Amino acid sequence: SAIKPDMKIKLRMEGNVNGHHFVIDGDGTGKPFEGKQSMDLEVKEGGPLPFAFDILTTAFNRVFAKYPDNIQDYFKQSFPKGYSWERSLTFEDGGICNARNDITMEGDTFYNKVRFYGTNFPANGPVMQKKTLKWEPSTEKMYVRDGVLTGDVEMALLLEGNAHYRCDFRTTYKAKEKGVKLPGAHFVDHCIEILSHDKDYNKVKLYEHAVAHSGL
Repeated sequence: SAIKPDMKIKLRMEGNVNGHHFVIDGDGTGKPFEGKQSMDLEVKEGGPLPFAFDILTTAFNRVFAKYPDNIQDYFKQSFPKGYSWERSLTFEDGGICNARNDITMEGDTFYNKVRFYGTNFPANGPVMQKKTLKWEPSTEKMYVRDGVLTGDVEMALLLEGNAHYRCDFRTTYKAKEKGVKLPGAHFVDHCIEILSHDKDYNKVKLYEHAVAHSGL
């Protein structure tokens, strides 16, 4: 009821990957109940980025996920006050990232304050050499670990040369308001796509479709 069927999205990301500093702005719309969102991104500082845009893209809100009536929707119940998440990304060649987002809502707009820090990417690796093509579609497993709603996902970045480059996501999610009830364990299928880009990925349009389910 706080959440409307059509919502706007405003975003700023600040960050640092292998010592390279950057600022990216986002402006988007989505449909919370249909699990669908898209966003226009614009690098404001630090471009052209010297690393694969793709590592960033899952950091640019689990409110945009279609929940059936039989799974508690922790994210939609967190509003208007909102919620935050923190995520670790562990890549198979030793690259590591920590991201966080603090999400708030004013009227019909979600505001997102995002931080992204990456380190230990090898200079000869697919991320620093810009050899990535896309994330494969994924299934996040949602469960409770020590009172905290936790999502794990085994992700795969398709590289040039038909190889995959693997990484493990762990995200913890916390409602701002005390006493929003935790859900039971469940799944969310995701698909994320770059729809269009310019030469150095200074402008990117992004799309995500997500659906919650009980595994059947």
